[PDB]
Amino acid sequence: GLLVLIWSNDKKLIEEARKMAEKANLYLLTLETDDKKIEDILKSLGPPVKILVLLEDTKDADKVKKEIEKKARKKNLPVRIRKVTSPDEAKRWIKEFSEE
Repeated sequence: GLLVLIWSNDKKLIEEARKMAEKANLYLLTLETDDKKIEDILKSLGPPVKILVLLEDTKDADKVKKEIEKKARKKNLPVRIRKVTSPDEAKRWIKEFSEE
């Protein structure tokens, strides 16, 4: 049970992560609507799902980091956040979590 979340408004980061996660039969979401989209999909995974989050260091990123981790504790879901800007690094972190 591995879920991927990413909030970086880059054209290539988002697109690259989609393909790589899809390759390992994962699901990734951009952070805009959390409660409705994320819970629906994560509930479809089945077992206790571990969430791998990519948060690029942007101005707003601190509020999203806040909301993610607050909801992480609230919804008792294992979440690991990495601040990365790189399509290659993204592909790595995703795939290293895909092998669980």
